[PDB]
Amino acid sequence: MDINASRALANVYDLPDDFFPKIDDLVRDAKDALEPYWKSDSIKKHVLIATHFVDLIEDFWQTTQGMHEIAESLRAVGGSGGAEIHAHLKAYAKINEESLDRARRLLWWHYNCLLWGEAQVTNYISRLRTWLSTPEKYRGRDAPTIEA
Amino acid sequence: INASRALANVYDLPDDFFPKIDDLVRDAKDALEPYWKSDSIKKHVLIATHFVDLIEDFWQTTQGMHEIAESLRAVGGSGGAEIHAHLKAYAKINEESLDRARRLLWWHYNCLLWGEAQVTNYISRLRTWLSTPEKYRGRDAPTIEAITRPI
Amino acid sequence: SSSSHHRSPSPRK
Amino acid sequence: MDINASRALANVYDLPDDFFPKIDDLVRDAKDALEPYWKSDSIKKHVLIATHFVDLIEDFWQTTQGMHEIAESLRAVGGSGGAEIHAHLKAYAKINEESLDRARRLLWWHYNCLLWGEAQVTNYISRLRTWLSTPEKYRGRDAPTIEAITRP
Amino acid sequence: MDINASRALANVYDLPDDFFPKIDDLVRDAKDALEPYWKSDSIKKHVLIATHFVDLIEDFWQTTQGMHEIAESLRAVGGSGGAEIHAHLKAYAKINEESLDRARRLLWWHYNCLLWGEAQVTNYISRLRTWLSTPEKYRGRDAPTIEAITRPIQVA
Amino acid sequence: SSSSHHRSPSPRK
Repeated sequence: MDINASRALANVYDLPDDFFPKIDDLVRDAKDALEPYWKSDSIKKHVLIATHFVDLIEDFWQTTQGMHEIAESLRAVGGSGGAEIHAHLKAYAKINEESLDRARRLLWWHYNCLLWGEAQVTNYISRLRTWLSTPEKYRGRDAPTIEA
Repeated sequence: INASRALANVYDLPDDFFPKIDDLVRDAKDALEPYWKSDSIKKHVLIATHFVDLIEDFWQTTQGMHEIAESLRAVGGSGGAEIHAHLKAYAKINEESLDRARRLLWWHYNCLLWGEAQVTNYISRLRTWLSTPEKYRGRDAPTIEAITRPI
Repeated sequence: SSSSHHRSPSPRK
Repeated sequence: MDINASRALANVYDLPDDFFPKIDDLVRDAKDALEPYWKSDSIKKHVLIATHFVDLIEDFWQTTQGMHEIAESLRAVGGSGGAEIHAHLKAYAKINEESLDRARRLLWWHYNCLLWGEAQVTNYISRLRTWLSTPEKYRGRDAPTIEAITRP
Repeated sequence: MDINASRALANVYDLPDDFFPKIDDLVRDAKDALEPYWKSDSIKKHVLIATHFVDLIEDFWQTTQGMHEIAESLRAVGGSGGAEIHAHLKAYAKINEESLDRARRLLWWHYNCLLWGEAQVTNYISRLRTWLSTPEKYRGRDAPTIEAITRPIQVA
Repeated sequence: SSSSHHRSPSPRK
C-alpha cells in the first residue's frame, strides 16, 4: 500500500462513531496500559495526551450525561421550569458532548498508537475505510484489525 | 520527584495568585501558535495546548450551569431541589477540574516562556513565604519579576 | 513532515 | 558568622512555639518527604527519627486531645468523676502534651535537615534568632530563609 | 534487612508476653547499656531506636496506667455522664497499650541485638519459636537460650 | 568542636 495514499485516507474523525469501544472500557484500558509509564514518569507524546484525555473524560462525561438526563426530566415534569432553561441546558450538553467525542476519538488514537505504532494505526484506518467502502458481498465477512 | 513536588506547590496556592482566565488563554495561544505552525512536540506545548482547549470548551458551560442553577433555585417552583443539587454537584466537579487546568496551564506556559527552573524556584519561595506565620516572613512577598531575570 | 500532526495530536479535516 | 556561635545559638527548643507549622501539615510534609526513603528501606539517622516521631504523634496526639475533651466535659458535668480525677487527668494530658511538643519540634528539625541539611538548618535558626532579637525597624524587609535552587 | 531477621522480629511481635522482662528492668538495662553510646554520640540503628522507644515508654507508660486506673475508678463510683466517657477513655488507653507493647518488644529486640548481635538474636528467636510451637513429648524440657550468658567465665 | 547532639537528636539547654 502507498504510504502517501494511506496517510491521506487515515483520519480519526472519518470513522462511523460506532467503531469506538464504550467509554468505560476505553478509559479502563488506557489507565491499565499507562500505569507503567506513569510510575516511570514518562514524557512520551501519546502517554501525555492519553493521560490528559483520560482525565477529561473522567471529569466531564458523567456530568454531561447528568445534564442531558436533567434536561429531559425538566422538560417532562412540566413547563414549570421554562423553555430558555432547557434550551441553554441542551446547548451546553451538545457542546460538551462534541468536545467529549473529540476526546474519545483522540484517546483511542493515542492509546492504540502507544500500543502498536501510529504507522500501524493509520494503516488499519485506511484498510478499514476500504472495508467500509466495499459492499458486504465482495468483502471479508468480519472486519480487519491491527496485525490481524 | 521535584516535578510532583513543585506541582503540589502549585496546588498549594491561594487562587488569587493566578491571573484571569481570559488573559491566561490569550497569552497561551499567543505563545503557542508559533509552535503549532512549527509542528513542535514539546511537553509544555502538548499540555498547555490541551488545557487551553479544555478551558475554551467547558468554562462557559460551567459558568452557565452555575448561573441557571442559582436562578431556578431562587425561582423555587421548577422541579425540585434535586435538580439544583445535581447541578451544583456537577458544577463543583467541573469547577475543580477547571481550576486544576488553569493552574497547570499557568505552570506550563511560564515554564515554556522563561524556564522550568526559574518558575520552580519562585514557586518554592512563594509557598514558603505564604506558609510562615507572618512574624518570620519578610513583609514583602516574592514578586513574579524573578522569573524574567536569568541567573 | 508529510503528516499534518499539528498542535500535537492528528488535526481534523 | 562564627560557626561556633552559630552552632551554639542553634537549638530547636528556643523557638517560641508559633514558628512551627501545624501538626497535620508537619506530618503530611514529613511523610511526603520520607516515602522514597521508606520504600528504599533506608537506615539514615534523620529518616529513622522522623519516622519514629511520625508514629509517636499518630499514636498519641488524638488520644491526648480526647483526654482534654474528657477533662473539660467532666468538669462541666461536675458530679461525674470528681476533683482529684480531673486533676490527675489534666496532669497526664499535660505530660503527654510536653512529650508531643518535643516530638513536634524534633520532627520539624529532622524533616528539614533531611530536605536541606542540618548545617543549613543550623545557620537558619541562628540567623533567625538574630533577626528576631533585633527590633522591627532595623531588621529590614527581608527575613532569613534557605532558598533552595534548581539548575537546568 | 535479612528475611531471617524479619521473621525473627515478626515472631517477637507475637510471643507469649511472659517471655519479656518487666518494663522497669528493661528500661533500666537499656539506659545503662546505652549511656556509653550516648556519650560517644553514635548513630547506630539499634542505639537510635532503643533510645527513642525507652523515651516513649518513660513518657507514656505511667500515663496510660493511670488512665486505666481512673477509668475503672469512674466505672466503680458510677454517676457517669453517658457511657461514652468510659468508652472513649478505655479506647484511648487500649490504643496506648498496643503502642507501648510494640515499643517494649522492639526495645527488647534492639537492646538484645546491641548486646549480642542481630544474628545471635534471630537464631535464638527462631529456635525459641520452633520450641514453643512444638508441643511437649517432642520438645525438650528446658527452653533454649543465648548460650553466651550461661556459659562459664573460665580463668586459669 | 561539635554540638551536643546526644542520643542522635538535639537536647535541650
